[PDB]
Amino acid sequence: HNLHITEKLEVLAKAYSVQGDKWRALGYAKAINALKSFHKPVTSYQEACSIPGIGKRMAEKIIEILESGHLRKLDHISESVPVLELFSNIWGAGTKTAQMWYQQGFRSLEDIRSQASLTTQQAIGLKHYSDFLERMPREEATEIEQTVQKAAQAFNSGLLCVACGSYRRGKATCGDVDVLITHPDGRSHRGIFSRLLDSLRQEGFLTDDLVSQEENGQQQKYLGVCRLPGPGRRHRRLDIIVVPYSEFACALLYFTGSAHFNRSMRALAKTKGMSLSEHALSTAVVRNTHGAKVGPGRVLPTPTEKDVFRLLGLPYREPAERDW
DNA sequence: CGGCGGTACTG
DNA sequence: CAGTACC
DNA sequence: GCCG
Ligand SMILES: [Mg+2]
Ligand code: NA
Ligand code: NA
Repeated sequence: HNLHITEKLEVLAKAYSVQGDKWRALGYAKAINALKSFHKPVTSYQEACSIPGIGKRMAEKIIEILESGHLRKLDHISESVPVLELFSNIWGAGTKTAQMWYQQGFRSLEDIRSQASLTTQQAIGLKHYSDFLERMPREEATEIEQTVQKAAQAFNSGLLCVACGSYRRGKATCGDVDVLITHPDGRSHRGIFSRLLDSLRQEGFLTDDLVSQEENGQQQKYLGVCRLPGPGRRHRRLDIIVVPYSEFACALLYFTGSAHFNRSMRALAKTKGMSLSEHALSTAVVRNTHGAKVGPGRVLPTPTEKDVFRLLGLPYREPAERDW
């Protein structure tokens, strides 16, 4: 339903997030995702508490709003939150850096540009501040995947390239492009990055690099910036991971998401004494009282996403049924 | 009381 | 290592 | 923040 109330909680959720109160912000995270997944809206301090994810304190405020239209917290929110959100929206900069800059008296991107000490990643983020905030129509996401897949098969017709993330989940727009590159023969994917990177660099397709350790042939991922030729083109974020065919499934699942999906999913295997990762699904995982993995385990074979759902006692769910 | 996902670069 | 990032 |  999307109640004007939850629309007032997200205002807080983001507040505690940017302020670095991850856990509390996480609490407001699921309580909102619940009120957003409600068939028809409620108006009782009880019926609400009933709803899974919504705790005592949560409903205590719901009343106030619905009931009133007022929310005490919203008015006592530090006049720092917006500036922290501004700063935190710079790629490479998080809550920690944001609070540091604010503490140093920084209040705008102007101030950041002239006086702030930036990392190479943040300098790039600031450079495309607006670009990194827009989404692209999926049609263009396709053109970018196609562009990488072309440069990939360009030297190995066996290379399998796919576009994951929100794309594979069937969204109209995309925040970036997440390309997965593997190889059925389980070996031909070895030490290829620089080949492709240098290829896409030839096409002038890549504009900037954020994360790319290529001096080490074991590089797993590439996060960078690209831009199609022609006018009206904007810079877009491009992520690329190359995994061996053996972990393809788990990689595909991971890269498809959503983020809340993998967390919730991995939390499930966690209970069943199992462990899931972009690499593989393990069973008989040894952990201590603090949930820390003390002993690895057996990597169950999983050549298809279905196998993962299956092994986790879960019914398969299409990429579109993962958008949560 | 205390976990809340599992992992890959950067400097 | 802490920070930040990918989903 | 919630929840075991
Ligand atoms: Mg994406
Ligand atoms: Na950021
Ligand atoms: Na991405």
